[PDB]
Amino acid sequence: PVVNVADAKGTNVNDKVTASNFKLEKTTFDPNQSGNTFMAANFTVTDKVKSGDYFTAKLPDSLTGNGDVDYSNSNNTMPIADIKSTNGDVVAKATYDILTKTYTFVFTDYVNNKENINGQFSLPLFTDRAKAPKSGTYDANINIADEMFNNKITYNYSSPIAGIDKPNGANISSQIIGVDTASGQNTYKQTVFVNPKQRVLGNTWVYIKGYQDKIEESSGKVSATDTKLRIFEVNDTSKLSESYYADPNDSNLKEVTDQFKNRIYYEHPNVASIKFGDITKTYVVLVEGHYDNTGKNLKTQVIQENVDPVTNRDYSIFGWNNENVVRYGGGSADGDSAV
Amino acid sequence: PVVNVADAKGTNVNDKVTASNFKLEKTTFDPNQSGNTFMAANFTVTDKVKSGDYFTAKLPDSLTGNGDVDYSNSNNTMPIADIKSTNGDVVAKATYDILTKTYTFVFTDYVNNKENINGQFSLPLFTDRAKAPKSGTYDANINIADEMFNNKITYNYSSPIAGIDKPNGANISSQIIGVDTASGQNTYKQTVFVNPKQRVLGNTWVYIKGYQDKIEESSGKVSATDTKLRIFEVNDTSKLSESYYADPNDSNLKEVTDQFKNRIYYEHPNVASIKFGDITKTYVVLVEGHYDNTGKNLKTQVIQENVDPVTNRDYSIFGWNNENVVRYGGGSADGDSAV
Ligand SMILES: [Mg+2]
Ligand SMILES: [Mg+2]
Ligand SMILES: [Mg+2]
Ligand SMILES: [Mg+2]
Repeated sequence: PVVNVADAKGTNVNDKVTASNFKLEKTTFDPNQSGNTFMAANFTVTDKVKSGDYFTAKLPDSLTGNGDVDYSNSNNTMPIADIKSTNGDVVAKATYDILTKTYTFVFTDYVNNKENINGQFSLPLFTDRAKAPKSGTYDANINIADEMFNNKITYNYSSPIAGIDKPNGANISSQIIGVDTASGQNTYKQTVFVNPKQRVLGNTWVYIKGYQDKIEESSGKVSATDTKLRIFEVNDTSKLSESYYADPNDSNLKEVTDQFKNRIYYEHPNVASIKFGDITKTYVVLVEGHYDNTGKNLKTQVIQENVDPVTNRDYSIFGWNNENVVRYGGGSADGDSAV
Repeated sequence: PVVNVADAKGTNVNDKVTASNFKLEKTTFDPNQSGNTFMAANFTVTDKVKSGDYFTAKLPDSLTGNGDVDYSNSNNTMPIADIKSTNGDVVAKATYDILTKTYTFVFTDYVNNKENINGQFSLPLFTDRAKAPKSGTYDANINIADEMFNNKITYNYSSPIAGIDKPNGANISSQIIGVDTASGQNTYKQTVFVNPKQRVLGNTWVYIKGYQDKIEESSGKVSATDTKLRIFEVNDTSKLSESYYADPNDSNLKEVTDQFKNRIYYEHPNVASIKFGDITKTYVVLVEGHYDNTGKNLKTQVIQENVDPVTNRDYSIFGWNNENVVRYGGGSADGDSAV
């Protein structure tokens, strides 16, 4: 069904581009607390190039260019600030391919009959919650125009394992690891860890709220129509990530969603209630919800409540907050050509 | 020397654009603690327009589109995310004029033979530290395509008047109210309030550091060549702004910079030392410095130290931190046309 694709286009000119003066803002941070970094580099075009010629930058397993901003509803492509000339003309158009973690800078006409083309650029960088699942240090070697710039980044993820300091106190945690702020659909992906302490909890209930204290302060929309939940039993809690990334097809997870057919209730506005009952294992709840158009930050709160299995007393409750900005500067407009 | 200018261009088409569904993220915040807001609106083109036609948005006295990001070294013009089509083509180019607090959206060719052009856009909004000097509520009425959208914003500026809780304890405050992250010059504007408590301080010294604890953690560059200081005596401290905006030509300020010819020392790396001596009035120090290219956040720390005028004892010292991000995604490149 056709032939080669290797982005042939106006041909790759990484062989005519030299990156230098590579800098990283910081090499240690906590992605669970808005922690992220930045990169900057200089680049000079060593030979004559044309409009349509392009050079690239590739990210290693440990990094992503989009972070918690989901672009799956945008062809899995992330728009990037272009490199501009003093006049303001675009010297090159920038785009980030989520799948190949590759940045593509395509030169415009400005490059036609020009020499000594020299400049610089900086880009935001984040953790790859899926490939850097645990806290620790990773190689973060970056490739710019077929040149390597070695780095080492340390991720100190705030631990997902948290709760009341009591032998069998309530304990739950969460993190919104995906927010679509560009497509217009306004979706978000959130991972919830119920009982990551692996304690024995009686008559436990979990609440996933689309707000924290004031419903009007959050854009979150949690309802039977706006929210989709999938529940999994964790076999080995220590194999559970600290970045909250959780693949529904993970072998360490046993999906028990069906068993919860009638254990999920939408009793109160913007609140999904889950009846877990007596449990001893850790559970993962994969949330796929939406937020409104008020532009308010997406604020969520997960609560876990329970009593002692044996005495049905010794009540305990624990809560965890989440908050992601939904802001997406710019605008969108579309019209139809006249008949 | 010529004629009219009123941005004639491809003519103003505000008369063919209707804004609606106006929303403000929040109406109350603290600009001294990263407090700012956002606006969003829908817009439809009511008549046929061409490439080059443009509509505008005007901000009231209480707001600015740039905030603490200085654009004076960029023709006092602020680049703004364009309005894109599904295809990704630019429906309109956006630009913000700092001077006239006006946003100009210029339609491209995409608009030529099109109808039902409909869309939306959102923009960051900040306080006008100069026109909303004091904490309180102001009218924040915004004009979009010759249509008004009334608002009321309340600014709770963290008070500049702070220091040791002692009849004559050290007391100082500051705020970086201007950072140039686009031109390449890397300048910053910081206002310092020395003794805003109007206490009587003996043998007082003030230190303006371009870092906080670790010199390597900040991009700040404070030195005889990188820093320029102007010192003013405050006549009525209550007339002093809470947003830290301080015009050197303000009537409430008496410049005593010359008198400090030999009272300013650069003894320690990244630290400017000022010998005030015995003082009772409040002083304003206008700082014009630079930061390096490490991309590190601009972190500063101002310290005030003193003893009791009468006993030359009862030592006191107070410090104040500042921190602004220097990050400016994107890139710059320039070449020369070949001979
Ligand atoms: Mg190369
Ligand atoms: Mg257990
Ligand atoms: Mg109009
Ligand atoms: Mg006094």
